[PDB]
Parts: sequence; structure tokens; C-alpha cells
Amino acid sequence: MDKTVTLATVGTTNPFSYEKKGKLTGYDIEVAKEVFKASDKYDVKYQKTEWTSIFSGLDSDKYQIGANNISYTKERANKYLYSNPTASNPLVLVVPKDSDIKSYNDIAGHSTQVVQGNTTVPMLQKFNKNHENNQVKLNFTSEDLAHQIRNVSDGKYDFKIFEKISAETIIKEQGLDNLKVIDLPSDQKPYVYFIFAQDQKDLQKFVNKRLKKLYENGTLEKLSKKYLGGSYLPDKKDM
Ligand SMILES: [Cl-]
Ligand SMILES: [Cl-]
Ligand SMILES: [Cl-]
Ligand SMILES: [Cl-]
Ligand SMILES: [Cl-]
Repeated sequence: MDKTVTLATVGTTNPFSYEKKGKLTGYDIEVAKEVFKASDKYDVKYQKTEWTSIFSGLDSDKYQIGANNISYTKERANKYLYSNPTASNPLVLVVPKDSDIKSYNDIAGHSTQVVQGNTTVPMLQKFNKNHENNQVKLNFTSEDLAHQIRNVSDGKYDFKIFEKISAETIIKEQGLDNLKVIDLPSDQKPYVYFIFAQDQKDLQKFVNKRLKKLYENGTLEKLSKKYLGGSYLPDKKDM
């Protein structure tokens, strides 16, 4: 029978990866489904799992693909293969409207929630090394992004840093009308990607060939508009 490929996701990051009526959908998922439509070789299983388990399962080859609004880092690239980028998604600071927090450095001394292993953690840890007398209070949580965004709306925490597309989507869909988003600097292009277990070179090649085809023929843009709510593709030369 066809080779079973398991794609691992968290499924709590609307609109990249989430459930509708119990079924997994969102840009990462629907892109993967479109990629794999044109294969006789691979049958994909889409599996919801814990964030940390995506990575440990890729390490053990329990899983072959990871997808959940995943950024490039050198630490991850040391262990996993990356696809070509699938979207560009810059960071924002989510704060109550009219907060004192107006620019990145204003977070100094304020409290936020973070989830271990996400890229904002080392970002904020670096910030604290630079502002050691007025550090951000980091509260590690196991709760999901919408939960954390609502906690800022309710005043339990002062701000949340996350990608714009999910921040905006959640604030709109959950009617959190007392929040706003502030654009933050990007150190590098803020791309997101599929990742793969390190031994899955042929799979990576297949996915990349498909992404180039889908980019060129307009399908990827169609999916970005449909699931992300706008045209957020990476730059052509980066494909
Ligand atoms: Cl669920
Ligand atoms: Cl088939
Ligand atoms: Cl099939
Ligand atoms: Cl919740
Ligand atoms: Cl405040």
C-alpha cells in the first residue's frame, strides 16, 4: 500500500491550523492537502498532537512533516529539513487600545504569557538580557493563543507578541474590540514553512516541487486568500 506520511500539527492556531466542526483545516493543512493531491506514492495522515510532540516525533520518525505556522531558526534547522516558505507573517504586539505600550521597548517591566519552544521565547529572553533592570515578566503557560489574547483583553496580562495573521484573525472573530495590534520590526523575512524529519529528503523534494508549481499557477495565492484572508505569499525569488 502507499507509504503513510504523518503530518503533525497543534491545531490551535487559527487560521494556519485549527478545527472546524471537529475537522482539521487552515492554511498549513489545506496547502498540504493540495500538495499531496498529485501523488500516487504518499497517503497523508493529519494528526493533532502537542507542540513539543511535533518536534520529538519528528526526531524519532514517528512523524514525517510538521506544520503549524512554523518559523525558521538555526536551532531547528540543525535537526529538521525545511520546505520552501509558504507564507510571510510578521510579528505584532497585541495590547489594549490606548495602552502605554506603543513600541517594542515599552514592554519593559510588563507581563506576558509565552509557550516554551516558540520563537518569541528566545526573543523576549534576549530583550531581558538588554533590559535587566526592567525585565519583561515571562509567564510560561500551556494555554492556547486565543486564551492568551483574551487574557490581555481581560487585563490579566499586559501584552502578547505573536504573528499578525493569527492575532488579527482572533481579535476579529472573537470580537475583542478593546485590543489593537502594533507592527514590530522583523530581523529577517518572517516566513513560515513545513518542516520534515531529517531523513525525509525525497518527501521534502516532492513538497518543494509542488509548492513551486502551486505558486506559479496561482493556487497558493488562492489558498492564502481563502484561509489567511489576504495575499501573504513569500517573495518569488525565495521560492
Ligand atoms: Cl480538539
Ligand atoms: Cl494513490
Ligand atoms: Cl489516494
Ligand atoms: Cl482555552
Ligand atoms: Cl499595562
